[PDB]
Amino acid sequence: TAASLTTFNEVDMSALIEFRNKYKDEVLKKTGVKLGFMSAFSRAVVLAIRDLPVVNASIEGPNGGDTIVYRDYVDISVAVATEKGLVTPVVRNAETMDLITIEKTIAELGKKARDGKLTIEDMAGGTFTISNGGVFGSLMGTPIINLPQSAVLGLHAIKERPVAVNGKVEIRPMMYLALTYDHRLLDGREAVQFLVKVKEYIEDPRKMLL
Amino acid sequence: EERRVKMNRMRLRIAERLKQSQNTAASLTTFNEVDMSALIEFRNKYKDEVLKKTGVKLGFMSAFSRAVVLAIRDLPVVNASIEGPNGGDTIVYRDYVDISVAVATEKGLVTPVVRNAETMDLITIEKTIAELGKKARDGKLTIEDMAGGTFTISNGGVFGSLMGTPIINLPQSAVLGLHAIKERPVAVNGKVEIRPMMYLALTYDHRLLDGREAVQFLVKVKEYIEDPRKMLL
Amino acid sequence: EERRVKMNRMRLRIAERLKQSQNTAASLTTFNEVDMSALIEFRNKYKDEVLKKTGVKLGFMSAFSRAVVLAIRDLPVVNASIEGPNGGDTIVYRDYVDISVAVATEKGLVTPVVRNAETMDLITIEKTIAELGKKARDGKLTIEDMAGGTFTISNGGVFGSLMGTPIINLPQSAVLGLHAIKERPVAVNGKVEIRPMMYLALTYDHRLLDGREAVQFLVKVKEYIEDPRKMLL
Amino acid sequence: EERRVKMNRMRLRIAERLKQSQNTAASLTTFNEVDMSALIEFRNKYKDEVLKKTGVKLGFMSAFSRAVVLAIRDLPVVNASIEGPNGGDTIVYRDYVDISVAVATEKGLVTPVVRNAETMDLITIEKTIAELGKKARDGKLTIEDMAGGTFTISNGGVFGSLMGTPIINLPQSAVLGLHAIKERPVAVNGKVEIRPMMYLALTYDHRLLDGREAVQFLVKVKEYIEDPRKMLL
Repeated sequence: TAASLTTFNEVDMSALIEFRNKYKDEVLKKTGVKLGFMSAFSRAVVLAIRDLPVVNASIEGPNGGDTIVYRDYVDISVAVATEKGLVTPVVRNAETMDLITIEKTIAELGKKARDGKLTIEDMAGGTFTISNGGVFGSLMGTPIINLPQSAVLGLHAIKERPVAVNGKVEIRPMMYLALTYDHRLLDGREAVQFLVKVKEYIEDPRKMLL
Repeated sequence: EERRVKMNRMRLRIAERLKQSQNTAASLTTFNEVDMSALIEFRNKYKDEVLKKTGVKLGFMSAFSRAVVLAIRDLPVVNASIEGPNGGDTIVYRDYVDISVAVATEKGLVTPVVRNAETMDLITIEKTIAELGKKARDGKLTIEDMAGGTFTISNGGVFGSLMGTPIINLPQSAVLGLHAIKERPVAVNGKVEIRPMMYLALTYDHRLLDGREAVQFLVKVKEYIEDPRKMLL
Repeated sequence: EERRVKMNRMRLRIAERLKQSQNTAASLTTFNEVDMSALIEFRNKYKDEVLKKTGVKLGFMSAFSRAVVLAIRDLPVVNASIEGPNGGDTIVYRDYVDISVAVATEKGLVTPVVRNAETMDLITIEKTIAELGKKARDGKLTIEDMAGGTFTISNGGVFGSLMGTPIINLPQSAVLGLHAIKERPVAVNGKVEIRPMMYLALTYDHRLLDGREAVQFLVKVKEYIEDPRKMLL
Repeated sequence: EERRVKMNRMRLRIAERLKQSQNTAASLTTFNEVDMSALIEFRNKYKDEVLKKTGVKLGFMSAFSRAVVLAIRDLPVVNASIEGPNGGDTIVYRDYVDISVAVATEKGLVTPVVRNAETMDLITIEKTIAELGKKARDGKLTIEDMAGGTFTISNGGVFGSLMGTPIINLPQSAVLGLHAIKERPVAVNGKVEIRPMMYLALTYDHRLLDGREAVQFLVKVKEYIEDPRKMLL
């Protein structure tokens, strides 16, 4: 019930690594949260949805008389491993919140997942989805949609590979990406600019600062 | 050899209020050095980007105002004010920041405050700065556009300044100073090379500030400016 | 958006006495640059040595206080004081020096003076500094431990300061400023290399100091600090 | 341990007039950096030349006074003065400049003004400086040699000063500061090398100056000093 199409891209990630380590120790001293990549990816996703609203759409019509939605609020769903398998508790409205509170709520969901208190309503809903396959040894892959959602991003275990940056070849820790469309909503155009904008935000967070 | 010239009302009033802003507030100034190259590259690249996208001129003042907002958010004594009538004071602590910026004009210096800027990013800061600038070039700035204000950022960088001691804007409590970034030798990462660094200033109100709060204020502003990634947190 | 908070008695009194310490004393500030590497090596080696021997933490403040004592000994106008009641003044010249040091605390800044320090070496200076520090951490400092004082050394170096304008501590006449030694390029012996130098400050009382006495005071302190062998004389 | 010593009339009067020169004038200080090697080579070569020719000692103060005269000529607000009796002010604009220089003596600091110096070159400036110096060494300077004066150049360079905040000489409006040129690393023409640069100061009267006029004043003085060929225009 959803035309799935996947697109990949390559993103250099060294700046994110140095940023994350230095201000991870800084923020652990200050507030006490573990800075990670998922907060940056979620924030870039939020911005790229803010500048293109068709990703948060949804075909809720009962197979006919559809009522395509456009929503300002984003309820990004993250994945945490558990004994049952994969658990996807959504964060609440995250269109207006920074990296620090994103990481705080991610840690909250993680601790609520490790010791099981996650009830049904913590999994219901959700407009976007970020699935981390990076903890494993993945390189690329085709994710699935989470109907009635419309897109799903994929994180793929950043690795050291040769690059053609600034006219020379050297090793940089780059990373692959994925985006499963719903081509009855996305047109390859909106999704490709979505993913490339996420990529350029990730390449340097200074762009995300705007 | 000397001509007899009177003055205008605004000159007398600014003289009186400037003298009042010095005998009722203990003024202390602190300086620091900040490397600024990262801000320059950021500003040029995403200045052309943002001019293409929205149509505003990215500049340093937006970054400085945002760093000031964050450093006030993590220390609330800078936005304080002794409003008590010389006695029975009622020191204020305010969440909203109404940073006042300075724009040159024919009358002299004009300081129209921006409204609540605690919750707004660089882009809208630059947008409202440009709005105030155009309202200053063609004069439509009424009285209420100058009234109020909790902080103040004064740009002496357009001129050829290097350092200097600013004044307070009573009933304010602190004033930052921008001082015309210049290329000077640096002792960075064990080597000496030319980097475009910049000086800073902060005029305290030592009956409110203690050198401690103001010095951490200024050093936090400095470290935010050195790399905006820190300001991103 | 703003809360109504009163104050405490000590805040009102410090505000009043700080304003009084500015409208009754002409304050002028001078800066200088001092290389500090020799002090660093001296301090680390004989800090471990003296911790083994007597059990005190060797630091820079002892060296600065001793240099201040010597430079006052060779110029007696710094320890002066205008004690006359606004008229019929009786300018003082005193052989004893009662240097006041600053220690941070929960109340804010605490300035307990050391007693007569004109005749005592670095080791006992550090010992009494540690004594005052422990008496400040666990509060036993009574009123008489803060009363009096002829000079004042304020450490803003623990923070991230670079320079700044200190205030006088009326009825005192001068205040030194320590400003967080940093690695900066130097033009020493015809070459440029990184050395950990440091800034300084001196708030005059220009109705007593003339810029001449204070400038030779500060330059003599600087040259004593550059190599303690000079202080040995 | 302390002796009872009274004062003299001139000490009381200088204290009173120095306090008056601070509570009736908003004082603000600005600094800048100026390379000075060209002045050094110029001064030595044509100092021996002019000692052979006319018999005067070429020095830096003549060049600084001439640059000050030119920069006042291109901006007339520095020679202003608020002579109004606390009200109904009559701000002055004067073509003639009566720069006051400072010479050390047994009494302390002596500031005899030179007469109209808007139309006179470096040679006669040095000649009148030497005349004032010899009249100061053997005391013949009467009262009228100290009265008046519109500007003031204070030399703290003979001492070991690096920077500092000068005072105004009310009813004057600005004071320059010379600060003992030193060898420091520079970021000139893309490379780092040792050049004998120098700091500067300018104490405003902010009820007359606006930071704008004073900053262009000081930067123009700086650029004139950097190469006297500009002063030749």
